[PDB]
Amino acid sequence: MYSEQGINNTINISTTSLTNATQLTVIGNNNSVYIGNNCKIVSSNIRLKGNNITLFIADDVEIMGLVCSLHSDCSLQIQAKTTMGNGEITIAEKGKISIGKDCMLAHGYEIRNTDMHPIYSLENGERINHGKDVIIGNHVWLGRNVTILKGVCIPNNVVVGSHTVLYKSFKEPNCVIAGSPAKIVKENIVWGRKMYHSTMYDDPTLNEFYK
Amino acid sequence: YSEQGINNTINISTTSLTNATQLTVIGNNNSVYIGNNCKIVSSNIRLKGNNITLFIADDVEIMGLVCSLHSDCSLQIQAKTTMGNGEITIAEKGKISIGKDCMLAHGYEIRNTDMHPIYSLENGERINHGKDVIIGNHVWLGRNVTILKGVCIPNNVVVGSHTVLYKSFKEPNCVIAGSPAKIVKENIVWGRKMYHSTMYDDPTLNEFY
Amino acid sequence: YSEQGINNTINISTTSLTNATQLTVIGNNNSVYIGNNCKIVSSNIRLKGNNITLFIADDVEIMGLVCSLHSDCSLQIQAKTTMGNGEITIAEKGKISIGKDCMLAHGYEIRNTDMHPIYSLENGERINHGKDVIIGNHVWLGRNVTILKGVCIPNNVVVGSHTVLYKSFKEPNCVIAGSPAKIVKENIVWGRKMYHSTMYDDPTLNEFYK
Ligand SMILES: CC(=O)CSCCNC(=O)CCNC(=O)[C@H](O)C(C)(C)COP(=O)(O)OP(=O)(O)OC[C@H]1O[C@@H](n2cnc3c(N)ncnc32)[C@H](O)[C@@H]1OP(=O)(O)O
Ligand SMILES: CC(=O)CSCCNC(=O)CCNC(=O)[C@H](O)C(C)(C)COP(=O)(O)OP(=O)(O)OC[C@H]1O[C@@H](n2cnc3c(N)ncnc32)[C@H](O)[C@@H]1OP(=O)(O)O
Repeated sequence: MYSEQGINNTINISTTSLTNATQLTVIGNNNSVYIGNNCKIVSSNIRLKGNNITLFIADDVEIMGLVCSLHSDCSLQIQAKTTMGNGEITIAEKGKISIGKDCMLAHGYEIRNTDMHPIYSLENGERINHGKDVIIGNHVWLGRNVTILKGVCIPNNVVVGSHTVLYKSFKEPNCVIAGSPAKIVKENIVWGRKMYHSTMYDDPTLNEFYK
Repeated sequence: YSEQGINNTINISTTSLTNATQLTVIGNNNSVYIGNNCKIVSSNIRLKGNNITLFIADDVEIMGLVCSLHSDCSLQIQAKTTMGNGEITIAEKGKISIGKDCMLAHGYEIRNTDMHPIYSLENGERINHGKDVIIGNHVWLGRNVTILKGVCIPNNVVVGSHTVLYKSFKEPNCVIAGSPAKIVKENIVWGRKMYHSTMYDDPTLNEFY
Repeated sequence: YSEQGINNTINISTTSLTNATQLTVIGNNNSVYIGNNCKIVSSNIRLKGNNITLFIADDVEIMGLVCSLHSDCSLQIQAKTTMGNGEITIAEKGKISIGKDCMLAHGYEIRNTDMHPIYSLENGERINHGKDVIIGNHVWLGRNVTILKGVCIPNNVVVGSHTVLYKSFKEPNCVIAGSPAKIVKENIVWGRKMYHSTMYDDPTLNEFYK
């Protein structure tokens, strides 16, 4: 459920979705929220402060303790079957963040498309750190306390090591990324949710990654 | 504290304090042991499964620990150890042991497991099995230190603020820091009290020299 | 506030807000000054000992600071500096200073002390004595930055998110980030307002270029 103030906000949250202990605050005009079926979005605080903002959460998404701040003309899209523990998402500068299907974001994530303040080059006075969209691909696992900064695109089927800060995009899927700066530390892997399988062949969710 | 199951044994001696702490035990044939003169406050401790062993020796002070133990796991914290806020997770039937007279600053994360599997595409095998963590006697973890699976810390070691350990170390009496974690100083001993000018003023340090 | 001891002085301007902030001073000869138009809110500030100094100039905004000062220590924060949630600890009779118009994001941990001694086996002597921290003018600390003892930060520097500083830098007008912390960008100046087109549009930045 939610607290909505302004003109022509559209909030459509499926009746099959649970929103226990969550604060959804929409302050402004022409904002739109869609939450799909069989979601569990609990103990969160989602704030849309501005105009023309979009939040889209697909089916079967489970979120616990997300603190999310969206400003005018920004967009957050989270695709189906993604799960997220406690963390923070911040979108400004009329930008966007997208998180793919069947991602797994462990406690302590911080994801942002913006530094929130300008840096200028002394060579010409011009701003050099404009906001840039973040794209997290399908089936990405962010370990604990991962930080994803502006402009970063993460390929499909990637694991990001605990405590890693990503400043730059990667192109290689099926790898583990860790260190500073962040780099590929292992290639040719696939991760899964349940650790009771002899091999990957026992997890029917993984077939697409190896077939 | 909250118990659902049979043949669970819980001995929390008095002389020891558990103010504002939640203990939940779901399962059977589990054992919780907290020694004398311990301080276990504002913590949330969960045991779920069977034949789990939680052992906290005498003279232990823990404030704000979140601890999760799964079936057939064991956590052992030896005497004199002090701990601030942090997290310990044990799974995959493994164990974590923390030696005597350790000093763990706020922010610690200790676990023997990733909680999820990573397989090789090359042979389909899981490659990140859980492994025991052994933290030696008289270890100081600075703020926000992360100790991951399979790591063994020698006796009398300082780990620098915000360091993450992925690998074991063999050298005692050292300071460890950086990324990757590295020995950055050798032949030291730490103590708890700044007012002790020299290691000779601190009777607790006799054994390390 | 709560104050115990003799010759303790506490001057908090009438024009400053201290909502939800607890201030505790225990000892003798301690001095607290908070200047005009400050907002020092939801903070926990403790002075315990003798001859301690807390100086916070005009137009400083602080939210969620946990600050601990021991005997003969001093903390000085100059005008127009803003600080989110964080921790500052000063012991061993040392000093921390934060210059004018700094911007510290939530999560800072700043200390001049390790709080616990490390001794050399060779001679039994303590070898991690506390050292003073100096953060220059117009320093921006990104989220969750840690500044350890002895560190001096030059004027007009940005420190990147989750960076740990364990040693001093001398280059101004740069961005420092990574582990180990290093200069990753030179010849810059940061400002507060994303709405501005260029550095020239922000009159507070005039003193840093030309
Ligand atoms: C209950 C409690 O446990 C409360 S205590 C928590 C509050 N205190 C802390 O977390 C302690 C903060 N201090 C530190 O982490 C210190 O680095 C510790 C671990 C205490 C060690 O201090 P010291 O023995 O004084 O050595 P320190 O100068 O820090 O570093 C030794 C070398 O290791 C380097 N180093 C330190 N941190 C580094 C890093 N992060 N990356 C790379 N190098 C690093 C230093 O630059 C130095 O190099 P050199 O001088 O030999 O060329
Ligand atoms: C203070 C307040 O009141 C509120 S602020 C709190 C919210 N905002 C934040 O925490 C800011 C988050 N942003 C950052 O940390 C950014 O990195 C900052 C520090 C702002 C810098 O932004 P920019 O000037 O755009 O730097 P950027 O180009 O991304 O720097 C990348 C360069 O420096 C490297 N780099 C950046 N961070 C790095 C890192 N951690 N490790 C290694 N390299 C790093 C990049 O790989 C790249 O190198 P190259 O391309 O020159 O070879």
